[PDB]
Amino acid sequence: QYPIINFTTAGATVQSYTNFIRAVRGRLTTGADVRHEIPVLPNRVGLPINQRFILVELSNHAELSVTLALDVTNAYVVGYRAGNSAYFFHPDNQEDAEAITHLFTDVQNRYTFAFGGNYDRLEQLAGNLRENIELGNGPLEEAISALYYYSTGGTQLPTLARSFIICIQMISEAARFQYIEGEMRTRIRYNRRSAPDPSVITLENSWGRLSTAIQESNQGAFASPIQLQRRNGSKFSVYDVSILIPIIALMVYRCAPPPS
Repeated sequence: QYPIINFTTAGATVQSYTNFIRAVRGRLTTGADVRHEIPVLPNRVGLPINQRFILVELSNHAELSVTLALDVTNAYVVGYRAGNSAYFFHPDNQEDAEAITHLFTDVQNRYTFAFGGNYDRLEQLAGNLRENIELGNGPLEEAISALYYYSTGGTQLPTLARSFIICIQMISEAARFQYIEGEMRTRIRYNRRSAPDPSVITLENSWGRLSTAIQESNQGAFASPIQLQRRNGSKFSVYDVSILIPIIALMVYRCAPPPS
């Protein structure tokens, strides 16, 4: 059975959220693969199906619960269960399609969305870009309700798409980036909902590239600089793993580390 991590928005605090994200990271990877002080997610190649997923059960003040399924290789939300229905994003390949047949096997009604779960698609469906979708404990509380009521016709697709966008950033992106975890902690601390600024958005967009640049680096030095953005939207270059150590918490596996 896949590991389950519980979080509730009901009376959520900085500490309870911090505990949650730490637990997610702990279940996503062993931490045995660390490169320049940054842990790496397990290699997809040869990973047994019995170790492929973790479950995040989200509860809210409305006394509703949903369970998200996360792929350990990339922290992607691949689908969710609410009551006796489960929904999965359109799989990218045959391996992923087979993999999701091992999730929520006890549930009565299982569906595959005809759309994928990437931001590009979800933003199109939501009718809003990430830059205009508010994040925080309130948005998450509401997202849990929206996911819960989808199967019974209580949630329009743009609201569902928006709700996924909220969950993905507050769970998966926070797990990937200490910086994004910090941004969410701030929102929770002051109970103030706000859309993510360019520093958050550019990190999310660059996670794959940053992971590769770090893993392919010459002793930490990037061959090609990566452009990120500050909070005010101004651009700066990253040349080295060093400045990313306090920013990135998990990388996607790209290759084996070079000889030590």
